[PDB]
Amino acid sequence: VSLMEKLKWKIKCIENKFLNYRLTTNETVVAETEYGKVKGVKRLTVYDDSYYSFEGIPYAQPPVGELRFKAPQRPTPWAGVRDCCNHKDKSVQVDFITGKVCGSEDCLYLSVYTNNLNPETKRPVLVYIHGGDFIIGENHRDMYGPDYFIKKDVVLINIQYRLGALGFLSLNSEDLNVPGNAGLKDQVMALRWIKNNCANFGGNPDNITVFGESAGAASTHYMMLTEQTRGLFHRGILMSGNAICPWANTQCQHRAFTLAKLAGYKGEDNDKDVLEFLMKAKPQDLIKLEEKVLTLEERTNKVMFPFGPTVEPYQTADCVLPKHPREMVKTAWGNSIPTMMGNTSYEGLFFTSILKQMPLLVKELETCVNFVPSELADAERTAPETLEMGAKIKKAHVTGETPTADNFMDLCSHFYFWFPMHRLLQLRFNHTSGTPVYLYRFDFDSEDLINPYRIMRSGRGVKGVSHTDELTYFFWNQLAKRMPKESREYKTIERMTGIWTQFATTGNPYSNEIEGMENVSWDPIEKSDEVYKCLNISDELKMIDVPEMGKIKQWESMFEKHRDLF
Ligand SMILES: *[B]([O])([O])C1=[C]C(OC2=[C][C]=[C][C]=[C]2)=[C]C(Br)=[C]1
Repeated sequence: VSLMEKLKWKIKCIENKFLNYRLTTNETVVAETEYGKVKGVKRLTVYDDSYYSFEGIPYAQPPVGELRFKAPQRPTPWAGVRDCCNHKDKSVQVDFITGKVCGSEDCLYLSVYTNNLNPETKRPVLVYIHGGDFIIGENHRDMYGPDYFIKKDVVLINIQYRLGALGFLSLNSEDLNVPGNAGLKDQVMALRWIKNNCANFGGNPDNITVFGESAGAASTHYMMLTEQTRGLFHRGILMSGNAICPWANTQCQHRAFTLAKLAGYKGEDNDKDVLEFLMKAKPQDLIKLEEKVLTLEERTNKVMFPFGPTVEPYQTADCVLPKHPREMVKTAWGNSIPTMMGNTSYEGLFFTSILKQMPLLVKELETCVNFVPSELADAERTAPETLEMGAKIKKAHVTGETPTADNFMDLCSHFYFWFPMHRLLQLRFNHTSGTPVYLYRFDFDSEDLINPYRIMRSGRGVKGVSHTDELTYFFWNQLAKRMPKESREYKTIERMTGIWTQFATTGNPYSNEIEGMENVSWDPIEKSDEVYKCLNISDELKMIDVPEMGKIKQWESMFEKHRDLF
């Protein structure tokens, strides 16, 4: 971080501030929810479009007090009208910009947007789950503005959910009712709310699409895997992630003690005692100490968060993940809804700033043993079999005698995204209804329009399409500008929100009404397919064999002697 980027992020927080009231109209409106009436307000986009905005709709009790670390509870209804013209606070988290803890425990809200409260027809409902490694993110319009999607005749709903330890503490003791995955349970409860209330905003509750990017894609997939949500929605879109990514699940039941100890707990390792301590701690303290929880061994083995989705140690009424994600795929109801999956063309560029701070990471590619799937690798990663498996990875990404920064980030594309996509596609094909899955490859590179995560990746002036680079063409953010209607950037916004709304409506992403898609023939992946085909989205829209396929089969060959684990 810079002093520089702490300062003008705050003045474009000042410009957000002013422009949010400027682009507001004095036209307010009331809507029906099964919990009572809510009061929204009409807003304008910098494209002179307009939409109704309902923010701060609670779908659960504020998870404070004795409700902390607990499954979400249905909220208390209200007579009169609830104010929904201003956003609530985000989940407690460390500001990636300022390094300071922000947000509140009082964060279980969703936001509803639509350009027409009274449409003539029941509209497709799109529900977005933000990423942020399960430790940051929000549904504020400074990061996730609905301004592009409201050009289309859909209803868009952005949800929040508990993050970090507050969302994902897990204790083994049945007595304590902290089994884990509270934040996933937040998502469940918000989905249920959406099914039972979207009609009152003009949305068709029989045509609901859930989508998310990163941890948000892992989350979307989890919502497709769990029994808790069966039939609640009808399409799913997984943007750069899924539930069987190695990073998307962790056994964290031992780390609550560690967190307590970091926070000053005195006493023995006892779940009851640890929980009581954690229950009284200041929220901002737990969240800031979270970054010290992972051990050296865990960081080496590529654990990406201390507290995240987990296999719950016992079942409860609200249990979301009763088994390993791979096992859940076997009977997943979401296996049988139309699905779109995709990745950017240089995902791993995202890890630039991490790489910059920890340059020695590039030496991991000397043997690549640390990137071998942990289920295949030995503990110390010194076994000859592990060296052999690492050599397969090395041959896939190391271009010279010595690995470089870019070899590292190319490998990261596969470890984190492409290889888990391939494993999911294949696992799902062995247990699916035969409903279609479509692949996209987002390959549109621009420096003229960006989003705040570009700063995170320290990609202020790099070349390639990094993880999260596509969000820019879906959502308004406080760094966005009005772009010329003729610009390559404006044309991509229309294409992206176009394909996403087309898929949401029909379960098929192709429309000849989309500019650049005339010669496109977008078929889904078949079980018999040996090479994946994808819509490559660049300045042109082109159906191509996935370029990453060779490297994908190379990773797959690590499982030659262990096919049962693939
Ligand atoms: B996605 O936004 O959920 C996402 C984010 C990150 O961010 C991290 C985490 C740890 C170290 C560096 C960057 C990683 C992944 Br994979 C996915």
